[PDB]
Amino acid sequence: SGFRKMAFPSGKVEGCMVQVTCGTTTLNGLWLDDVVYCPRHVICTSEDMLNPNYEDLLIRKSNHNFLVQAGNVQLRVIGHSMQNCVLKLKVDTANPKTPKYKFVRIQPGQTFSVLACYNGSPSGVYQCAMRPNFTIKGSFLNGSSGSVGFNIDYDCVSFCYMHHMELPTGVHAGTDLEGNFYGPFVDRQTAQAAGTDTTITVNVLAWLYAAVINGDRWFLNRFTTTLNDFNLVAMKYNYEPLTQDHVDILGPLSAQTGIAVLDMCASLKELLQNGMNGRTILGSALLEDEFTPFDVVRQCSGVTF
Amino acid sequence: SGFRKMAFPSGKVEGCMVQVTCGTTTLNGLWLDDVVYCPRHVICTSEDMLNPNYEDLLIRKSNHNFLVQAGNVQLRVIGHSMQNCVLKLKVDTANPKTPKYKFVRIQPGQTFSVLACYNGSPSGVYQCAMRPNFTIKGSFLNGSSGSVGFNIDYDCVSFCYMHHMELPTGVHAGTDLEGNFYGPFVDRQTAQAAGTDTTITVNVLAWLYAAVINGDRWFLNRFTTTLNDFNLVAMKYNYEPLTQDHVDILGPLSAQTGIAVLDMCASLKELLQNGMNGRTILGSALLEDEFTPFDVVRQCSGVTFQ
Repeated sequence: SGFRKMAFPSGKVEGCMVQVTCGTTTLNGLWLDDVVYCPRHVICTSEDMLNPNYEDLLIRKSNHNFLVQAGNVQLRVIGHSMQNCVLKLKVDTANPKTPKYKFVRIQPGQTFSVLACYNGSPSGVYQCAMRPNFTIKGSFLNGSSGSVGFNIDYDCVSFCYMHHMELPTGVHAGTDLEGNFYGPFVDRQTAQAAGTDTTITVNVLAWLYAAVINGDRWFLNRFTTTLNDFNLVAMKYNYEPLTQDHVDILGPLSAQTGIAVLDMCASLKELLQNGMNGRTILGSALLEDEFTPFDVVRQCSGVTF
Repeated sequence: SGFRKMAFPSGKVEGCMVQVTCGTTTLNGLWLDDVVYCPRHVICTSEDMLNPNYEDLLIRKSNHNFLVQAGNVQLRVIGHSMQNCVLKLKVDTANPKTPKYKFVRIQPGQTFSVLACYNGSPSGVYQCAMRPNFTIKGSFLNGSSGSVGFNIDYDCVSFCYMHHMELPTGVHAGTDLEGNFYGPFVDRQTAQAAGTDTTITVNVLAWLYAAVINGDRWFLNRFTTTLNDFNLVAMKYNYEPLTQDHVDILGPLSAQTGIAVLDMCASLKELLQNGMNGRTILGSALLEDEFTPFDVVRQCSGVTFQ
């Protein structure tokens, strides 16, 4: 019993984190076999970040310009190649602790654990979500760019994110490990801003299902909605559309509790209209939206890796 | 910027986790060097549990009665002793991933990371506080006993909690890694019940400070209070007494932000009396009490000018 914001076991990712210096600029890198990925903005300095020519700055740079450290040990860079917004430094040594991995691009509303690093040194792990506006509300200080977010999908670490920059609102943008940014953001100091954030409806419903599983029934009601009308109400509370796809990934939880998804949408309809009125669900006074359906299943079945 | 419930990385602990089976009971062990620590209730059938005598049950066991597994690989048990409520199984191999480590008993209010495991494999990691009534509000299912809490100081893992059992209220009870229970709890099947739970007052303040550090100020005020007039209002809202030991650890956060502890205590007093009034602090509608001052410094602190 109980329900917590649970992070993935960060073990198999801690072995992959390294330091990458270039000038006086230090950030973090991900070491997988004989390649070290990091933000291409390690090459820039403070002037260049105002308006960078990455293709002309990587020219005036050679292998010896990149210092790469793995604990006490040093690593020898035997090539480079900037793909999109991420650097891939070929190095002479394969990481012994390289796990079975893949590179994924996640859709908004999908969650992942973030391993916050400084100086190639993991400091903490937390569970995050890709906001609808393609940011994440992370916890990052100066020098954490290159820290990575990930899932464990069965036996295989799925790298989904690499931190680049902090936007002015306090939120955070980055790339997949192919270097292609999430959202409209770009690696340069300009007047970028995040959109307005909205709530990830399908995750809220997942969490209401968790609450039912763990014994909370008060928010349930005989009322009934259609998919269309729910979205009309929800939309005025900054809730993301619930699609027919969404209604399917909720079908497992629908059948474990015998509550149709549309009946749960009616429960959520009334919580939006009437509020919560100083009541808690699963130790919470707000509607949590950072647990996916699969996150619920995992915590409630005791899924291991 | 930002502020999350941040767990310590769990790798150093992942490499220690093993599966311990005895009879029909399977649970988790901790493989440090050539010893496996696990809860001693693994040797009980549920008929003994009703009123067991543990040194009597342990002297009936053979080494071969313990199935210990690390991955596919069975470990050979060569000895078995008790220390309070934990079994030390001597195995024949030393754990090659054994981190630098140490066993520490924590106090109520302090926090730690928990690696929830089943069958010696980890399910995930989360931060917890030792509640003042010596329970924890974990997420633990059947098979989770043997899971451990831990803090990490540099390279060094300070194991502080081992999970044993779930109480009727759905909170969790366990021991330090020397076998002594946190709280008045016993590993036999009796009526047991958690004492009254209260809010860790020092921790809330640490979190109001973390809020001010992240640019929330809406809940501050010019009002100031005596420590005693606070506790008078606080106690009636189910809060722990605040005391100089607490004030003197907030000191750095009170200094980094410029807000005298006694002023932060007048902010909280007003939050208690008037409620939050449809507002949020660090994305929360409740006052959070599972962040210690140290978890705040850990997470959102930098260079200070002298």
